[PDB]
Amino acid sequence: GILELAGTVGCVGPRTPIAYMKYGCFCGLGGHGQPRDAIDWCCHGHDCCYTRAEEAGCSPKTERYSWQCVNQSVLCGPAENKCQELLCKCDQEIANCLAQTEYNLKYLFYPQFLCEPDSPKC
Ligand SMILES: NC(=O)c1cc2ccc(OC(F)(F)F)cc2n1-c1cccc(CCC(=O)O)c1
Ligand SMILES: [Ca+2]
Repeated sequence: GILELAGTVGCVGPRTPIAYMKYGCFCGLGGHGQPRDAIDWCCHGHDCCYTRAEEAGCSPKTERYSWQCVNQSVLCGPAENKCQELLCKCDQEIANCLAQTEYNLKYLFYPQFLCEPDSPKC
């Protein structure tokens, strides 16, 4: 869920998970357009992962799961079902992705009107 998303992102990376609440075209609720930068690509990937999770019959925004932060790395589990596994994998992946990026302050609170209606495929 959102709680774990914030936690996992905070665990791995160097910045507040708040830094991704409204960034570029994809970091934040929904998203469309051409990704602005590396961070935005990570969020596009993550949106795709959550879509796949929803298609698999999971609730990515709400479902709780267990995980651990060890040496600024996410370890997933124990998992009670496939949805918990899938969601942790999505969040672990975005956390890892974002940790390897440089932050571009200019894309924080980027205007949605600059984001094109069409997006790269998942
Ligand atoms: N892939 C993303 O957009 C995304 C990346 C990210 C990173 C940290 C984060 O931490 C926070 F919650 F503290 F900001 C939140 C993050 N989001 C996010 C924000 C709102 C909704 C959704 C659901 C997915 C969606 O509808 O697009 C994801
Ligand atoms: Ca998004």
